Amino acid sequence: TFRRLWPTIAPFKAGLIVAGVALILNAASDTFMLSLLKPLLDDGFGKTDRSVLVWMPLVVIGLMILRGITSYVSSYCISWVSGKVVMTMRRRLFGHMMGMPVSFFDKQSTGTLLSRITYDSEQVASSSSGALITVVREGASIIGLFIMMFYYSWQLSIILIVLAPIVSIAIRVVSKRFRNISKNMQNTMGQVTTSAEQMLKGHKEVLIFGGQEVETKRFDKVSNRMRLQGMKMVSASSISDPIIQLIASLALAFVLYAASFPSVMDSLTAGTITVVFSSMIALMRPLKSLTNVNAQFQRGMAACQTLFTILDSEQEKDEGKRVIERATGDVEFRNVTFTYPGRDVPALRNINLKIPAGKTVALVGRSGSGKSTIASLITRFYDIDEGEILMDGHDLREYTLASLRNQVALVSQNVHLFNDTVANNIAYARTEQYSREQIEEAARMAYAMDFINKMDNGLDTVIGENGVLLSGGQRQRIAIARALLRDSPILILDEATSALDTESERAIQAALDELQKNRTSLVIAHRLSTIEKADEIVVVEDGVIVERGTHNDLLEHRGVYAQLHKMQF
Amino acid sequence: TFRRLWPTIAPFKAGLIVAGVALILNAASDTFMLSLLKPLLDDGFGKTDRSVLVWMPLVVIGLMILRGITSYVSSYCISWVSGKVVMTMRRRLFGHMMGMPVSFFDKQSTGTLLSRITYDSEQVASSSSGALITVVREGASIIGLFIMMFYYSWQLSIILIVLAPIVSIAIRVVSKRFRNISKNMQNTMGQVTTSAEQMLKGHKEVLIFGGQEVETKRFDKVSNRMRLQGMKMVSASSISDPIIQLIASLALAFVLYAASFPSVMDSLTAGTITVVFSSMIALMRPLKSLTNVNAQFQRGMAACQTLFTILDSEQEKDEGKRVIERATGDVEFRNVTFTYPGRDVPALRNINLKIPAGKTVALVGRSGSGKSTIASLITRFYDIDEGEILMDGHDLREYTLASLRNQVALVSQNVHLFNDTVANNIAYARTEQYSREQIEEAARMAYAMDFINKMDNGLDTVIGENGVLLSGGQRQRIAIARALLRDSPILILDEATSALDTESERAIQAALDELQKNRTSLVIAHRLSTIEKADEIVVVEDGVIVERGTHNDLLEHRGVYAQLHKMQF
Repeated sequence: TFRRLWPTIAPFKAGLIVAGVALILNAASDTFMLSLLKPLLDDGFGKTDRSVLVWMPLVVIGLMILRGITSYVSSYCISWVSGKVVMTMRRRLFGHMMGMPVSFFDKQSTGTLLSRITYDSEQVASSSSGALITVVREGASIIGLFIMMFYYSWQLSIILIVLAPIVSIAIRVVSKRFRNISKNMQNTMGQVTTSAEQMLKGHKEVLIFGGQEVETKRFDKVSNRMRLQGMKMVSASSISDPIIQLIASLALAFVLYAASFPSVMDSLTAGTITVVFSSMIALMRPLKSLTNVNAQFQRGMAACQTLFTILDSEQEKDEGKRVIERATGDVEFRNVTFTYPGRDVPALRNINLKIPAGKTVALVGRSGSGKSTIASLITRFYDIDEGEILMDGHDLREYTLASLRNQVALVSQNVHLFNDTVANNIAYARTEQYSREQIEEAARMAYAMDFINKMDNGLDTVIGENGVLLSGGQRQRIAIARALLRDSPILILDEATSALDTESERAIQAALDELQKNRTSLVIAHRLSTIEKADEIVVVEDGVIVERGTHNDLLEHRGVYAQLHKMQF
Repeated sequence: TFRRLWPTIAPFKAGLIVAGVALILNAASDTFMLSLLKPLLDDGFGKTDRSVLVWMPLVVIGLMILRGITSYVSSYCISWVSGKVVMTMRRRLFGHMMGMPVSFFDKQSTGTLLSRITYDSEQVASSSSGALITVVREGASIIGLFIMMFYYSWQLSIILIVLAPIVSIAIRVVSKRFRNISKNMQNTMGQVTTSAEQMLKGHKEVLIFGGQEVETKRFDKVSNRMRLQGMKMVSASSISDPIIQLIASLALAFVLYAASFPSVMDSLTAGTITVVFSSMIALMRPLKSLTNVNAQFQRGMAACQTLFTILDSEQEKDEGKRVIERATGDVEFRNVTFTYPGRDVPALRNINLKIPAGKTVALVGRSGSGKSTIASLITRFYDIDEGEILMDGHDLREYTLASLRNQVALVSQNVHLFNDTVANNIAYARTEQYSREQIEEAARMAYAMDFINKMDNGLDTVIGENGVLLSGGQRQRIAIARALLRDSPILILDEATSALDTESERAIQAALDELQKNRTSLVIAHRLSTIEKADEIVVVEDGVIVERGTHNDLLEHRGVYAQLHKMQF
């Protein structure tokens, strides 16, 4: 049907072929165990002979050691298949989501994708394993038991097998029809209960107008209708079982009536009747398990199709082929507008903004909607529809994905730290290029010994996942340390602390150093340090500009800059 | 534990006995059916003689009649017990539900209370029925199958039942310990998958720094770790199975080792071993059902105790016994700043305003003041905390709730009509002394001849519960429906909604003139159309007392009355 899981089992296709011995043997041992009962009937207890009985219990012990070893190794084999194939699937999808655009796990909706990977992937694995072991073991069981039945009495065989479908269809249709009879009037029972609900929910009017006796009488009547409904519920539910069991018993009656009614029949050992009846008693469980194998297979395959439509989605397409060394050109935001999923409003209206190199330009806003997307989206995450971000004679899309992300670093209160040494966390990706000496120099500039480097280790200690939980401001500090190590050309910072400025007031922007004098940067306005340190503030609120003058010129009069100043004190 | 069901079972206690007498036979049917095996094998074809093989199918049918008929009868009897005991439980709980205070509906329980009285009633019924079948059918099927030893095993199968508890304790302890072994690594599985959580939640950061390949390597290692963890996971459950199968195999081996001594085996023939083994096969299901009977006994019966809490929850108590035929007196409020139970919200006004009977007055409010709650204090749906509301020289609590029920009326958009005809709907309970003549003269100045009350079954048109869907504005009022028959002195006019109903808005003012000739009644002015026909404009609004103002003093300046005019219009 959907055989895309067949290539990925190719490197491990030999698992099932190796398991084949176990797949046949699991059922072969039980079938043979049932076969050995015939000697226990006649060759054993049926006569004074007990030569077989000398060792038969040793045979059943030994054959189930074979059964247990086959079960253990079959489980080990499907484990080796399942863990390896889900490992490869995880490898592929991990590389895919890091290749995916702004979508389900980026800005669209919750991060329940890991729930999908952690639950439904192993659900698919367990489903495939259960389906394979079930189909193979039960097929072997049916074939072995049919072999035994033919080998013992072919006439009794065929008469029992032709008896089987009649009872099967009888029980199936009577169960279905009586279930329908139950439901089509269970709905009426639900209707009566929901009618009683309104009587209950009308407690106000009865409590004021006064209807205790009459309302109780009404409920008594409706409850009596419910009582008759319950009577008929139990009658319908309890009349299916007697008919079902009646047909089940009549199967035994039919086979025994056919048994020995001709003189030629019952020419058998006369003990084999017991073992074939025991085989019928035994096979019911595997038969009931054999009904839902195709539905389970296709449900698991539907889950796999969910994981596969997660797979083979379009990745970050970037056809630009302008390799980047260092972009000193200006960043232009001229009447640009990108797209935001789930928002019919245009994500960014016409905006005019230029940030020459070495100029500290600070943007200000109040609502916040649009504040992040103006400066945090110069990395070309969201698709820009019309307008151009000029980058040294080339647009944003014309530059290949290289340097930092394309050209720019970022810092915010959401910087998720990885479990590699914090030194390599700040030398992430480009670990080989930068030595450890310049890494500890970057830490020297970070100037945070009391938090990160105080002989917890030299520098090799890591902030463990949900472990140490070092401070958010401090993780911002080592993030900008990472940025200065990688020599960030342009920098984005959110400044979402609004809390105690314990030593971060010194290193509010990379210790107020070459990252500010050179390497122009944007600041989201939350602190007056950013306000007083600005070259030409572009006032932006709700995706539009209201002022574009010099901050100090806007400070003399009110305008709009002074208003946002008023509240931001 | 809680023997409160037994008093109600007492008027139908014979039902359970007549169910059990049938279920004992039903259980014994299977035991006797198994007992027929010894005649079948050795007395029958084992000796190679006709014997009574022509009877055994007929015996099967003749015992399954006593299976099926008694199954149906026992089901009918337990249904008789259940459908009556639940009926009286629902009657009693309804009696002690609408008769207890109103705060339970208000935020203490949502609409799921139907499931508290509907679905849990069936839950207690189903659990009682389950306990009855599982103590009588199982519990007498067990004794029926247990007596096979006395009929057969004088010395032959006592070793089997001595062996059984060893099997039970061994399989239980090994299963529990291996369950613990399997479960004490799910924490590590969660640890590694949460590390993966952090990894893919850092997709923003790694996309800034483009380290997708080194991240993929990190995930390669962690994914291999959890792959080995899954290997050990499934290995634990795999190696659980042969250990528990070993106990059954050694049980069979021990049985046959005991059978290796002919000095006891001289007197079994051949089929008795078969019937003993069949009894073992039939013994698996009833014990597995018997394990959970003590839990199932207190599964829903604990829920029955939960319902008993509502049953014995106190009703609205009113020790006052002051009755009144027609309360032509003032209702005087004094410093009532009550807070309704369940939440300490900002309170209402320190009310000191008196409404006199024979001196009409209308109340105007604004912005969810809880002024509707003030109306409840005329009806005492809610409790009064401080202050006092007095009625004709007597306090609120001094009167019987029936008396104020008769005196006070209410008008609102939300009135839960009932499953009856409209004529008795307007005569909800007090209909015996009010015949159809006083229905139709009320209809005469109802002026609702056909607006929504069109002649379908005459003026006493049959009202369908939740199906008629009539307009709430003209569903309930003194002439439109009721309170004219009771000639209610005090009445509420909610005036919640203001739609463009045709002439029904005029009909509201018509009913206003037909009412306010006498029977002074305040209103809640969602719209300010009724304040024109108001002798005094009491201007208290919001959560505090503002003043007791008249029509003229507040009109000259902004104040509140003219303000509420400005915002509304």
